[PDB]
Amino acid sequence: ATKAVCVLKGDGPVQGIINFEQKESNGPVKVWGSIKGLTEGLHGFHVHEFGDNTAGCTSAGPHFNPLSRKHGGPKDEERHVGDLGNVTADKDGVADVSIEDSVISLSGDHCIIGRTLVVHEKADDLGKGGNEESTKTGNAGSRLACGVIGIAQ
Amino acid sequence: ATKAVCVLKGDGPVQGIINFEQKESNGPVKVWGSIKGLTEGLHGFHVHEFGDNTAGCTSAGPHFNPLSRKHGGPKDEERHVGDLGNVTADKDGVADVSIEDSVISLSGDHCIIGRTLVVHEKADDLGKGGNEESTKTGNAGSRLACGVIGIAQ
Ligand SMILES: [Cu+2]
Ligand SMILES: [Cu+2]
Ligand code: NA
Ligand code: NA
Ligand SMILES: [Zn+2]
Ligand SMILES: [Zn+2]
Repeated sequence: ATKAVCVLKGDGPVQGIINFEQKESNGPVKVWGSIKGLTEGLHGFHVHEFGDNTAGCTSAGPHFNPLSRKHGGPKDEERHVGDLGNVTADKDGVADVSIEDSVISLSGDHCIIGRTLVVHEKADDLGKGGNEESTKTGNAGSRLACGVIGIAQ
Repeated sequence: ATKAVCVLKGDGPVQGIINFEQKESNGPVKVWGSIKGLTEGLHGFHVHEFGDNTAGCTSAGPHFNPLSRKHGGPKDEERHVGDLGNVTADKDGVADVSIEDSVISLSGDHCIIGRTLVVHEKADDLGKGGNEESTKTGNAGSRLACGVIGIAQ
């Protein structure tokens, strides 16, 4: 399989390690790991365009969107490539992440390697919020932690 | 063109921002930026195989070496793809990095996106140190700071 990894860090207590695996060319990508330091409940979770952390997570730019689509949820046909929905933190502030996605890839034009994974302050409304930002950012708010997605062994 | 960036961090603080630019896929990569917190003199400087910072810079693995060649300096034919030689810190501990390299790339199979840039404790002996480690690591010693190479705007 092709593999990737990301260490999430930010200005506050949110930190984690997320793994990626793609067993087959153009096959599903498994995304799994843990993030701690979160408020209980849903937090938006996306791949952003740039693997630039020079001024922290803001430097990563907008969601990764090579097809020029509107923001959506991962189950939607209308979504950005980087739209991975929400992760859910428990009462202790820990999110056990376990996602399978076939829109992201670890090779080719939808490759996420060298881009930034971000976990947000608020839940992502998946493009269903009824204001104009919903179909751009999902109203997920501030960026709590992020890291560049790297090739793994 | 075509751009990448890397934020180097380690204890000291040893820290820096390194930029990469490649005008065309058949052209060289310019590598430039600044690193502070270093001891005066030469420090080894390489791209390592994995963009994995899970346990700090050790997790990046060996030098990026897809052709399975011996370690060398950047001018040599027999070198690892990731072998960028040394950077030089002044009396204030600052290295102004300015490299052009024709063996690394920002696309294709020598692509360094998603890999780790590392600056070392010791100078790299460029494979001419006369012990067996010389033609593996250049005897550059510990890893002072590193970061994953990300796609830049
Ligand atoms: Cu996001
Ligand atoms: Cu090195
Ligand atoms: Na969802
Ligand atoms: Na040299
Ligand atoms: Zn989006
Ligand atoms: Zn080497």
